[PDB]
Amino acid sequence: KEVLVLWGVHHPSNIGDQRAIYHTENAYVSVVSSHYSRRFTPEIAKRPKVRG
Amino acid sequence: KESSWPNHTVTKGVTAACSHNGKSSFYKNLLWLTEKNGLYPNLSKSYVNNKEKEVLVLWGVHHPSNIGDQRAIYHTENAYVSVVSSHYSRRFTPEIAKRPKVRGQEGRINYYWTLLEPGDTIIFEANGNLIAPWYAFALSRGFGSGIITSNASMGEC
Ligand SMILES: *[C@@H]1O[C@H](CO)[C@@H](O)[C@H](O)[C@H]1NC(C)=O
Ligand SMILES: *[C@@H]1O[C@H](CO)[C@@H](O)[C@H](O)[C@H]1NC(C)=O
Ligand SMILES: *[C@@H]1O[C@H](CO)[C@@H](O)[C@H](O)[C@H]1NC(C)=O
Repeated sequence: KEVLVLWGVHHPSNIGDQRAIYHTENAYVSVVSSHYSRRFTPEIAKRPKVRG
Repeated sequence: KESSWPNHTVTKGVTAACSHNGKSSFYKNLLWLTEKNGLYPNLSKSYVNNKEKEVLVLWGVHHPSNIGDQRAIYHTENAYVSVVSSHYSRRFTPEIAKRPKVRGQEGRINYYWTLLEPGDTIIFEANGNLIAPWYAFALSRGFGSGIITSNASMGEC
């Protein structure tokens, strides 16, 4: 049968959090299949709070 | 214009492609910022909507034709522009390439817009290449209106 797959990518607010949680500055996420291909890079910025 | 950018010059962003009355000029709802005293420091600007209406905001990003102009105007090589709000987020990077002239110009400017809901805030951050907003619009909605295409004259009817 067809299978539905879901995932996510995290974008932190400051570089200190990025370094504290992932110990890297230039991270990437790659997801590929037979007819699907994509690459993601996080973006660090200060944003208005939504749910805090 | 005269109180928002203490650092950066606001009086030199004119071009011959937008000339008016034989002199170089620019758009009247947008502002072209440039280096002051040989520096282009980072900027940060926020606006909170308190007009109880939707606000239409417009900005732009500049793409020069060679690295010499980029270095001479912004004193940087890897610039970025970030625009965020409660439900909007985007990042822009300039691209340097040689292009056919259109109105005598080999560079480009890309134009972007968004709608801001009442009580919301919008933040701009930039390393360079930013054409900042100057004027915005608070919109009122209605019924029975549209845009038509015609060459008929106006009458007293
Ligand atoms: C402009 O430069 C001054 C340095 O005297 C600095 O204090 C100020 O914060 C700068 N402007 C902005 C909007 O940060
Ligand atoms: C301007 O932005 C850069 C990029 O993060 C930063 O390293 C620099 O410290 C900023 N300027 C000042 C005066 O802090
Ligand atoms: C207006 O446009 C129509 C078709 O677009 C044309 O037939 C007509 O001649 C035009 N009128 C004038 C006054 O130019």
